[PDB]
Amino acid sequence: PQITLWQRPLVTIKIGGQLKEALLDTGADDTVLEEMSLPGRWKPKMIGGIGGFIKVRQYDQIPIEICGHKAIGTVLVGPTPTNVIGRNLLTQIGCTLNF
Amino acid sequence: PQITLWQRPLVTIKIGGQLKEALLDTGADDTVLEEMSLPGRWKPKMIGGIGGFIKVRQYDQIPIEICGHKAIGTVLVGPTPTNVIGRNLLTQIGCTLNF
Ligand SMILES: C=CCNC(=O)[C@@H](NC(=O)[C@@](O)(CCCN(Cc1ccc(Br)cc1)NC(=O)[C@@H](NC(=O)OC)C(C)(C)C)Cc1ccccc1)C(C)(C)C
Ligand SMILES: [Cl-]
Ligand SMILES: [Cl-]
Ligand SMILES: [Cl-]
Repeated sequence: PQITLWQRPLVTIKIGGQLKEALLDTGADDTVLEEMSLPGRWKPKMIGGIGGFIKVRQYDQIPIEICGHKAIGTVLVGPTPTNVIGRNLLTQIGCTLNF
Repeated sequence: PQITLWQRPLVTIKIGGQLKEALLDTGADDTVLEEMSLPGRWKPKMIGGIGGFIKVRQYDQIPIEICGHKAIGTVLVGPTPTNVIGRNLLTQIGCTLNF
């Protein structure tokens, strides 16, 4: 699809069998989701946003569908203001910016 | 242009007679730049991201050129860790997400 930016680019994602709403965010290196349960072991990561730094849980190799497009990659879980899909997964689904 | 998301999508902007590098950020409602002088009225704003909020000055009706494309809009100025071009200006240069 082609998504214009007059509104927030919110899409439906599916992760762990559940649907959620997430923001397609070309300014984000990483994908960060609000608190949820994921399988397996996690590693620590400190990520920086416009307000400062937060600690998150890093899960690797997680299947996630984004607008119907299948991806499998690193998902960070922590106290983010919104679910954000970053470039690590935007590249998996073949996203570019065009103007 | 078509801009890949393998790397951060950084572009050159011209604003207030200055050249600066900024990140094209579909996740950002607003355009926010590191401290600089701009002419005209402003009012204070709090803006929130990962890690919480920062206080910025909001300037309206500011001319900007982004990757060669002229636009005008609101520019927020304050202690952002990095220069971000948000949707308010991305729309004006006809920037879309595509996959
Ligand atoms: C939600 C209300 C509106 N709120 C914004 O609309 C705000 N938008 C945002 O905060 C975001 O779009 C992110 C802006 C881009 N940011 C640049 C950045 C780069 C380095 C450092 Br150190 C600090 C900042 N990237 C990040 O934070 C990411 N870090 C990063 O990749 O490390 C390299 C991450 C933490 C999301 C992974 C995300 C966002 C979107 C919507 C809401 C909240 C957050 C606003 C426009 C007001 C700044
Ligand atoms: Cl990944
Ligand atoms: Cl504007
Ligand atoms: Cl349009």
